[PDB]
Amino acid sequence: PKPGDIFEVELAKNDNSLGISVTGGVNTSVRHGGIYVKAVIPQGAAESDGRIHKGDRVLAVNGVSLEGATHKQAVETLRNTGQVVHLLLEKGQSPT
Repeated sequence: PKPGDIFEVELAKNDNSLGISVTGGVNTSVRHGGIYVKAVIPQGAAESDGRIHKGDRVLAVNGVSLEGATHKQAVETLRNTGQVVHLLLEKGQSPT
């Protein structure tokens, strides 16, 4: 994977949750995804299912533009998904 690159990833629910711990807060249309996974929830489609790791960022959650989505709006959106979660993420920079 390359930096600042775009790619779609389809994952099938397992524990009734996408299995991704995202944090941040409000946004003023400054960051595309406007989100950044600080931690992971090893209890569903993450630890075992794998695929998803720390450092990435969720931008499009099933046609849900995260341009200025609120922390609660994003998270709740990550869990409130369908049988399939075809969301697009982005290789976060994370310089430090």
